[PDB]
Formats: sequence, structure tokens, C-alpha cells
Amino acid sequence: EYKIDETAQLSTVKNEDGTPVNLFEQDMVALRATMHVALHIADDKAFAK
Amino acid sequence: MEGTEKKFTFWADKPGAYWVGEGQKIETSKATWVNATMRAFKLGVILPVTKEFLNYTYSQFFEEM
Amino acid sequence: KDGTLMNEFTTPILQEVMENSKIMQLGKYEPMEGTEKKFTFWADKPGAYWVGEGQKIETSKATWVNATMRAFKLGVILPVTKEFLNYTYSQFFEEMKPMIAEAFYKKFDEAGILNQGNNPFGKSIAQSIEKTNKVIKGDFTQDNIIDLEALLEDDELEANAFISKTQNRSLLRKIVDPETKERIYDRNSDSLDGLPVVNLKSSNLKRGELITGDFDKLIYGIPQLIEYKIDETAQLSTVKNEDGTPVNLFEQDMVALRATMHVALHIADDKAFAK
Repeated sequence: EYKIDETAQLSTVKNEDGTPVNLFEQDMVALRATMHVALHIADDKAFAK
Repeated sequence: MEGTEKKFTFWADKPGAYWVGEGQKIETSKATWVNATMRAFKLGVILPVTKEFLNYTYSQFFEEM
Repeated sequence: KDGTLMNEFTTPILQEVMENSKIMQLGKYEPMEGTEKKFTFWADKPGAYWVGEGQKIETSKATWVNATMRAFKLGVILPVTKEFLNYTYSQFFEEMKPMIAEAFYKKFDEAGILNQGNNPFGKSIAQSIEKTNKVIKGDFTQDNIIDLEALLEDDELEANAFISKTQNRSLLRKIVDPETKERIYDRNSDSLDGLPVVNLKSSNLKRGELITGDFDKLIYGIPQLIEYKIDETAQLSTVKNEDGTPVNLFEQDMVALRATMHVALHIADDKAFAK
């Protein structure tokens, strides 16, 4: 179950101004990841003379 | 059940174009009050009842009445 | 609200007549979207030792229509409080689905034959009859009915049975034929000429019978869907007045079943004259 805040207009039937619909249309996503830094990394970058 | 009980339900027709689901259902109830009572025997059967106790033929007539 | 209990609901001997009329029409159904027509009419030359005129006409016609059953609002709002208290309302909802399905077939027939709705729009039996102008003015006579039936068979394909609108059938039964035979009299089944006539209730149509044979009728499937989240508000009363439908589960389930119908133009119908 997912709710939309943008409320985009649809081609079929009359367009709705109000946010979120009862019928399923948008897919929910749940993923969490945290990264730790070692404070030591090599890097290379190009610079104009 | 005592008296009378009747129930009626009506459904509403839905729109052609798909946009919103229409509901609203009609309901009706019917009930009747007061029942008629049977009339009791009076002086007419009372004259025959005295003959029923004495005569055997009049006793069978009381049951048929 | 929900004070006195009635414990009664209306069922059968009403929806069965509407379902029988739709089945009596007979039409081919297809699962694939769209349609196709066949090539007809080609020019031929009569002149000797010459090629002459040579042209063949090709025809192609696609048909697609989407239908959806409307959900209740006014009656459904009262039913929501009764459903939690009584178990009979849940059983009544299953019977209401059958009535809504019968109304779905009735709305498709009324849009074409009676021109009440805009379901079919282009392919309508009443619209085709108005364009061709085959309808007879005034009251239909016993001798006039036989002449109208013979005129349709000469120009187009012959129809099996004419459509009845309840009130029109009663007026036809009173009239008697010129020969020694009863006209429009039903001993066991009602028939106009041979085949059994179908009775259908219509708001627009009141007087006059229309005869049609060839008619296309296609359906996607069965009208059944689960109810979730409130949508489309019209009338609601329980504790506080609301303009837009929100909160809780849906009061009435909205059913979706697509239906499409194509007309070949065969109906003539009859209309009463006014002075």
C-alpha cells in the first residue's frame, strides 16, 4: 500500500485534484543501508593549468 | 410472530462511465396491527344445550355446531 | 438511526425477467479487443470487347466499449451501521450483486433499443431506426403490423421476435385479427408471429414494438470486485455531515465488467402521434 502526494492526471476518466487513491497504482520500497568511513582513501582528479 | 411483519429492499443503478462507486440502498418495512376476535355463543346455543343434556340426538348437534 | 428492525429484504421474481430479455437477443462474444469488417460490393462491366469499370470496395470496422457498475451512496450509508449489528445485511449484499448485474444488462439494452443512455452511442438500434425512417406514426393496427413485418423482410433480414415493453403487450392483446384467430394472445408463452417475445422495462420507451434479429453482444466477464477506501460522496448521515468521502472501508462495492454491442440496423419501431 502506497499513497501519492503529487496527484497526477490520468487519461481514463476525469482527473482528480485531491491526493492519494483507494486503488493500488504505486509501489512501495523499503531498504536501509549505512556506511562507515575509515578516514583513509586515495583519489585522482583532473585540473586545468 | 404476533401481528404482521414485511420487509422490502431496493437497489440503486450505477453510472456508465467509471469515476466513482455509487451506493445508497433503499429500505422499507410494513406492519399491521389489531387482530379480529371470534364471536362467542349466546342465547341461541343456550336453548340447544339444555336439550343436549337430556336427549342423545341433540348432544351430537352441539358438537356439529 | 437503526432503531426498529424489519428483518426483511426483497429477492427474486423481478431481476429474472430482465436477465431473460438480454439472453433472448443472442450475440457473439469475443475476448480480443477491437473488431474487423469484411470487404463488400464490386463493380462489373456489361460492354463487349472492353475492360470497362473495375473497382472493389473494402470495409473495416473496429468496436471497443468499457462498462462499469455504479456503487450505492444514499442507501449504502444506512446499510453500513446495520451490517455491524446484523448478519442478514452481509447475505443481502450477495443478493444485491445479482440485482446490480441484472441492471447492468438492462442499461446496455436501454441505451441501444430505447436510446435512454449513452453506453453504445454510435451503434444504437433506436438511432439507426430514426436515420432510416422506417417507423410508423400513430397507433399500431392488426393489419398494419403484418404489413410492417413484411416490409422489413423485403429490405433487410427477417426478425424472429419483436421486443415488448410490458404496457405495449397489453394493448396488442386487446386487438383482434381480421381472420378467425386470436391476435397477441398468450396461453403459455407470448409470441408475435412464431418465436417467443422478450419483455423489458424501459423509461424512454412506452408504446410501440421493435423487431430485430441480427445483433452483436459481447461481455468481458463477471462483475465482482472487493471494496476498499471511500470514494464519491453524494449523501451521508450518521453523526456529522461531510462533503467528501474519507475514512474506514467502502460502504458499497463497485463492480467492473466491460460490455460492447454492435448494430447491423434492422429495428423499425413504432411511435404514437400527438395533436
